[PDB]
Amino acid sequence: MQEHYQPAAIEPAAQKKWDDARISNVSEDASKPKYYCLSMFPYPSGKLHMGHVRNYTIGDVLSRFKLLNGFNVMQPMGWDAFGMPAENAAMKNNVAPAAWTYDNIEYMKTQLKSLGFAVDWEREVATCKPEYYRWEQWLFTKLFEKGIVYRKNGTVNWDPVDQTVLANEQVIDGRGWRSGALIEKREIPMYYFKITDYAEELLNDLDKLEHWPEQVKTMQRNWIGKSRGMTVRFAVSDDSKQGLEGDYAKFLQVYTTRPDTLMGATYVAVAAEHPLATAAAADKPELQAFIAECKATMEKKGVPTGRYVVNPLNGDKLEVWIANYVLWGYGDGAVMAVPAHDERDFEFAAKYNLPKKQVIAVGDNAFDANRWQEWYGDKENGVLVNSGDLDGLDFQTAFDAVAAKLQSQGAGEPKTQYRLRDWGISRQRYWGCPIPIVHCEKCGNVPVPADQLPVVLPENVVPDGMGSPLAKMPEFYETSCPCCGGAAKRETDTMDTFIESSWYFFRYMSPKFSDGMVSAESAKYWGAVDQYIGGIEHAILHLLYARFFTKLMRDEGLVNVDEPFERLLTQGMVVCETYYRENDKGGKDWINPADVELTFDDKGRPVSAVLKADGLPVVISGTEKMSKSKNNGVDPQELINAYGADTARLFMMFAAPPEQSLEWSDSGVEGAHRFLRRLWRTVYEYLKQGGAVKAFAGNQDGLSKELKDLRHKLHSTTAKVSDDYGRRQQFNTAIAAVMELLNQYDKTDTGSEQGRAVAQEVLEAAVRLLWPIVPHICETLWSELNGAKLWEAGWPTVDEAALVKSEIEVMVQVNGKLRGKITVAADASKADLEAAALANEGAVKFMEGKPAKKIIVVPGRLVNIVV
Ligand SMILES: Nc1ncnc2c1ncn2[C@@H]1O[C@H](COP(=O)(O)OP(=O)(O)OP(=O)(O)O)[C@@H](O)[C@H]1O
Ligand SMILES: CC(C)C[C@H](N)CO
Ligand SMILES: [Mg+2]
Ligand SMILES: [Mg+2]
Ligand SMILES: [Zn+2]
Repeated sequence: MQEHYQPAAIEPAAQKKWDDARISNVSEDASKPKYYCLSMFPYPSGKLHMGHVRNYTIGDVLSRFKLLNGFNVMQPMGWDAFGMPAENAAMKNNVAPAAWTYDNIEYMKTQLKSLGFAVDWEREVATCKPEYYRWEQWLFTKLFEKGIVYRKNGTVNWDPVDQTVLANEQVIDGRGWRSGALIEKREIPMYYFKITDYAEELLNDLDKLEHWPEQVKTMQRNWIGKSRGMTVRFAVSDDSKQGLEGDYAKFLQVYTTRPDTLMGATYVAVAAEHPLATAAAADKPELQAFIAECKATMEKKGVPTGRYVVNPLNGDKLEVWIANYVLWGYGDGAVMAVPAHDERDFEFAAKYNLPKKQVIAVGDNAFDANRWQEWYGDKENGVLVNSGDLDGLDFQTAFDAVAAKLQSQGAGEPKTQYRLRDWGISRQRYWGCPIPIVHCEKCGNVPVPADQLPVVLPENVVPDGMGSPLAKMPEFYETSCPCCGGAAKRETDTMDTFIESSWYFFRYMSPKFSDGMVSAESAKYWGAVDQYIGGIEHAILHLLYARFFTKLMRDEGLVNVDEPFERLLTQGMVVCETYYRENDKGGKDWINPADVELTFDDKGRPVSAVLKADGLPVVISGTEKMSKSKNNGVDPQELINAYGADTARLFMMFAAPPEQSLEWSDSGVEGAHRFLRRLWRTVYEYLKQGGAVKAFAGNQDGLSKELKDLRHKLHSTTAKVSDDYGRRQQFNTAIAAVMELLNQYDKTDTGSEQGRAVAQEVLEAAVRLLWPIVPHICETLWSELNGAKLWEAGWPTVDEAALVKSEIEVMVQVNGKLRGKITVAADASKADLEAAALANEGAVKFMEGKPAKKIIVVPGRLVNIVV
């Protein structure tokens, strides 16, 4: 063994030994329980940075832990290679998208291999390859023919800077997820996935996810936004049928989410386009004035109609009103009004002097007609009043009673709605999966036959920056219709990158399977992802899509699971300084801190910052998430070349609990390296003074107290590291525990024959406990300590015999008559026995109150309080 810790020697040798052994290349092996641990794969949008090191070291710790415990561990890596992140990076570096993406992939792969992650590289997947994206084109055609995928014109989200439509989930704070530019509305046709068909299932299955952070589930519940409401029909009065447009002559249909207040409806409002407004204007020019004027912030306008509808629950005749807030296209284009318990209704009926009937009571609070209070709208603690046989019911009981009422009369029925909208996936972008549709002017939009898939995206295209490039390539889009054989045009829009991100975890199970998305036998074997690791930014963007896709694929018979990810760890962000300049196109040019010289004030505040290459200023933007797209990352390859990969991994797990934000610091890097030197030095000086021996094991009677205490600390540590990896998933406290063990070891004289045997046991355990975190140095130290393979020695076990404290039971006497019994320490002095003997209730009671006249102490045998 060399004295000095030289990572450039040992890290390549250790990786080659692991590679030759093929311990990460796994099969569908029924003789070992499976463990599928997966980190969210990266966009090829730049170089990986230390934030990725944190993300992928967490996965590697968990994978290597499970490997040492006998699991068949699959930890795959691949490349989220299609769509905006890779294509925008290509254009910003003046590179064609294909050539940029495959070169960036090769660099990212080198970075990850340098870090020694136990990755099955034979399952590597690149989503921009036809052997991958042909299968999402297949699913698309399958879903398109069932109507689960459809094309429709509509009002869509338009990004003027990325020059593409975007899905609702890609609109962040009204800005595009990659551009940060303000989104505009446009009428553009799009292909949609009918995710609202699965809205109930996506919502309710959240209850199954017991090992997901509650925050992710809360945000998906709010994004789905399920509303339980009631359709309610008010029959049109006999006096008000002038204009019989079918059922618009019989009744007026509304929707409401407060049917518990239906007894409180004092009028009804209707849209200017609704037939009620049409009939009540045939002889009303001041009605068509409102109709033309109208045809959440605008203050409400309204006009009475003179037509009347009937409350089905009590028979009250309510006047219909033309309203500015009712929009045809949202449901039946008509609403009811309960001014006493809805703020929007209270203000309208205050402006137009319309009655307000109190119908909900909330405990001690008194009602005030001309003065709204927030308790008027409590949907939790209220109780119904003035409501016939509904009196006394709370919201949830009254909801069901109203439904029973309305249904017996045929005048209503419950109806669910959701804020969730269907998923718009087509993009006016080149670098993405082609949409397998052909437009024939006779047959319509026809899917491409399965036998003709994939539609191969041409790869030698350089986007000019002016709209969809495929729209400009008739060598691509001119074709013949697959049903009639005549002239036709391919769809030139492509699929958003979140199509590929929505099923890659299944493709990893059989990445070379050429007859489907995923082979049946591997899908049955791997089941779901046991452990998933990625940032909280994916809570709605991707994690919702992935669950939807899983359910789509299950219903098509491709997989047999309801959810893709059983456990989810959302690691905290590595954050660091950020800088940029505004460019001529109004967009920021981000600049790496390594290229910035700063100027400070007397207190230490950075006041100025300049680019070192041109001496000209840059903007100090503040600490921020380490981001490829913000050019603020610290490249792991830089740390590896200076300090070793182990130092890089160790710093990221030690600096903070995994969910806590981690500020970058050079001091932390140095502290991690000194610990690795200490571990190297500790093993080196153990072996320099006698060489390895057989590790202590078995019964420890006859060991000195000092060596017993150390074995107690050793097996306590094993117990704690085990709990930290397997139950708590807290890696910093695992490292801290091992440091404490090494601290006690440094203070224990292990020079003796039994001493060296306990030293070997301590060091054999420590390097295994740390192997998931810093596997390179631990593989090298273990092979200097022990001739066997490390991954075959397995996870260290807890010797429970080493945990029993070393005690002793002394008998106490009074007058000589045995009067009690106490336990004390084995190393206890004569006085502590004397103090403990008097603390015995027995001796206290037998001695009465007399002071002791003497106390005879038999060494480790008896105490005689002569009272
Ligand atoms: N600063 C960071 N700290 C921890 N994890 C991070 C950090 N940045 C990214 N990740 C994680 O790395 C994984 C890969 O993400 P991604 O490829 O988007 O990297 P990125 O740095 O965010 O790039 P981009 O800026 O282009 O979005 C994700 O799971 C993401 O949460
Ligand atoms: C699973 C994927 C959506 C992850 C992205 N490539 C990184 O944010
Ligand atoms: Mg369960
Ligand atoms: Mg990102
Ligand atoms: Zn045709």
